[PDB]
Amino acid sequence: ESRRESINPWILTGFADAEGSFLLRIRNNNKSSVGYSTELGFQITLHNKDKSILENIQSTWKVGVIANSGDNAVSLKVTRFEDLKVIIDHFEKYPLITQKLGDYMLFKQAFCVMENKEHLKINGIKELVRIKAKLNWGLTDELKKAFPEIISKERSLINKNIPNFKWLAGFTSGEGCFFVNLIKSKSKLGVQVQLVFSITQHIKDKNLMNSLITYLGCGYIKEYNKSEFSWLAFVVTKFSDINDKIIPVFQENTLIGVKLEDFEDWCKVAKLIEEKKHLTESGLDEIKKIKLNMNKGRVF
DNA sequence: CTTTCCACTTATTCAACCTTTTACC
DNA sequence: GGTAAAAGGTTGAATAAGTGGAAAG
Ligand SMILES: [Ca+2]
Ligand SMILES: [Ca+2]
Ligand SMILES: [Ca+2]
Repeated sequence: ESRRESINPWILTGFADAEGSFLLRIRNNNKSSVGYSTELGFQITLHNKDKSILENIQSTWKVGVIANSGDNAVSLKVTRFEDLKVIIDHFEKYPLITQKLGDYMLFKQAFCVMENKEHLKINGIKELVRIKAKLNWGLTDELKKAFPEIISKERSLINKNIPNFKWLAGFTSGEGCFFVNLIKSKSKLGVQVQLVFSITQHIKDKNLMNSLITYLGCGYIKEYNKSEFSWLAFVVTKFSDINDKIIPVFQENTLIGVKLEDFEDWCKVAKLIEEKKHLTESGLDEIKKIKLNMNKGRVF
């Protein structure tokens, strides 16, 4: 229902590569003729502060329902079957490029099973369980028990290229960070101001992440580990690269959500640095206050 | 019988954050 | 030497992904 301008379709695909998810529920249901009912869909869950992105996607595609996900988050879910055609037409024309493309392909296979009403019979349920085994986190314990002949095997790697800077604006709206690092320094003011751009992602998309270096013509990859988990970040710390390469990209290709406000505050700091005001008392004061009112410091 | 919606749950991949060290001139 | 750039990380929660129940014809 939003009357805000519609979201650009590539920005939407990039935001979905970041934050979207495909869903296939295969549920025990003793009122169904086959003993199972299904539900197929696409969904995005965000913090409450970004509910307006969900409204804007809802009004762009003209489909989906919005509901709370606990007290601090909100979802857009599309599962009405005819409305899934809008989702398929979109991602066929503006395709995903992360490993999530493999989940879209499994969703589309499932759509074809359900469109033929095959899932109302046991052959169709078996084909959906085969599809679901490869989808996201795979089969539940109960489905593994009911369908032991379905082996869980690893998926082929997706290797696609960034299509344009609109996709990148949508993806950065999901995964990006515009950070102002205030480094204790042996300098006259005692504080070094360093702007840091990052995009963060699991190691499954290392090839895509490395390609950001050539696509943007700057930056580097940092590797991370915590517990059983590994991920990467594309990082830019060189001020001329931030000012001449990163900032113009998102000035031209507008971010969505609260993160736009953080980007615009970050650009105020970059203008001060370009003017060397970050090495003055008044400039440092302004930058300290900007830090306190962006990202985690922003009130909601 | 099946679809659709709305309330609700949960593991970790994200974002955002820090300090210290080295590069550069 | 002093400023910029990179290195070397930590961690809490907004994401992704999933689950429970039932209204409706
Ligand atoms: Ca993501
Ligand atoms: Ca995000
Ligand atoms: Ca501001």
